[PDB]
Amino acid sequence: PEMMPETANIKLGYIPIVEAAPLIIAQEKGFFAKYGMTGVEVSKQANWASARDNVTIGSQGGGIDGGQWQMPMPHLITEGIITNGNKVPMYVLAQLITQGNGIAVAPMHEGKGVNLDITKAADYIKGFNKTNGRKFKAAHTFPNVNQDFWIRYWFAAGGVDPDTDIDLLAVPPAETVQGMRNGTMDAFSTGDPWPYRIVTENIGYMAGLTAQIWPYHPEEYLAIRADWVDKNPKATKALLKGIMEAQQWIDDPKNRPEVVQIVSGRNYFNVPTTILESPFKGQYTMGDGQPAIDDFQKGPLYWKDGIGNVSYPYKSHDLWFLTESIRWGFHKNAIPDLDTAQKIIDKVNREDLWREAATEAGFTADIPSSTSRGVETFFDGITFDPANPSAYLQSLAIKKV
Ligand SMILES: [Ca+2]
Repeated sequence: PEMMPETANIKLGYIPIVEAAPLIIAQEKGFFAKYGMTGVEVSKQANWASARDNVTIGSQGGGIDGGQWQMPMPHLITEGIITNGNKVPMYVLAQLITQGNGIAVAPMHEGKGVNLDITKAADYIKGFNKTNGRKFKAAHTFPNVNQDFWIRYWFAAGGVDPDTDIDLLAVPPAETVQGMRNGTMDAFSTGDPWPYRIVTENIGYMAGLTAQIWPYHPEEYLAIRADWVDKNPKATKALLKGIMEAQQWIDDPKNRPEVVQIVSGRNYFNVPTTILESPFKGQYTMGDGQPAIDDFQKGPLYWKDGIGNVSYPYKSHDLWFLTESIRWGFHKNAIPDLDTAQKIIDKVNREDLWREAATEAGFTADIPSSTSRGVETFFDGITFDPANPSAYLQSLAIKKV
């Protein structure tokens, strides 16, 4: 009864991308059941807006109790910032993965220098309307979160202001890719399994992977409503242990063929396994005359990366997401300063539960010693010191503060 979950049921949402792997694998390989969570429903969300709506509603209303999220969605939902004032407190419990994301660009931009560092192509992009009849058009999957941040960082590092120099919009992924085929979309912030299809089907090329923009960067996370977690503490830790074991399992190369087979199944991603076999080996055809990537360390990682533990949710990473939100002037009234950002993080990030769950499960040797992963370094040399986010913001060339 000590480890017995208060309830064996929970509804967790996911989006059909590699970031969802730990949830799918924990369920399909019996890791959730091992700890008593035999009633986990891994529910596919139609899109990010729908996932947001479903967690706001909650399972009792026909929605979800938590799930996979781009950052800082849990924080924004907790503060009612993206729910029209409906504050639904949530807890960030674990990071699901790092990498497995990238930026794609249309073929018409090849030989223009639109690669990892777009500095030399800045003027080309900025004057696209006069030369090509329209503003450079790029898209993400939901505003103010991960993909938006990745493409914005990429543009801004090369001298392109994502708010004034281009048309950065939120567009469905299928509509976005179709746009690239039609010659109306110039680039988009995506992730696996999308890159493979884009390059193999000559829809475009890969300007760069997020693994190149910020090696081992924080990515998507598991977050559950605070009311559910507060009511079911034992069940919450059981879920964490199941996820941790699944992450460890996924990172063993020997299990990746099965991982790919399972997630690509009809009842999940529903896509040909061939489009994910390469990424899970760290293999990517970049195109545009650039060398292909062949490095396991540059593909998706779920348990351990080159810096620290992937799963442990470092508060310094929540801090970067809120600091970058401030950089772009997002939620000007709700998050007006870094102090407010830290207060939100202390209410949302529950790294303490991750530590507790890891300890009980026997993973003490993998627990990071600090809540900070230290100074972070981006591909353009900019560094983020969690101890001084103000200095990070001031070191950036393009920003709204
Ligand atoms: Ca992502």
